[PDB]
Amino acid sequence: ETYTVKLGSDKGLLVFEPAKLTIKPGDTVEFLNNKVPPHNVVFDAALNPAKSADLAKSLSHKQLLMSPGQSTSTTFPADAPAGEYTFYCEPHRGAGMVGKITVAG
Ligand SMILES: [Cu+2]
Repeated sequence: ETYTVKLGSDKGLLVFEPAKLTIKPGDTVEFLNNKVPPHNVVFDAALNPAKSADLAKSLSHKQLLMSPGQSTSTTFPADAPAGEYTFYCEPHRGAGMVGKITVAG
């Protein structure tokens, strides 16, 4: 169900809460900006079950999470080869802004 993955945690912490998410075969996920902007999430160009790009960046979304309290509940299809995908926050590298969804059942 649209579970919320916030981009940062308490007063400072700039991580993915949660980070490793096993959802359903075609569930809904929520992306909320918590700290230091802006956050765009691109998917597994390199790390996905059927090593493709085409679809990977057709799942990942770029909505420049920049305003303090920006939550975008989004949904996936029911095929998404039921594996551990990987979404990273474009301008925030080093500072662990990366997450994984398992579209399994
Ligand atoms: Cu970020």
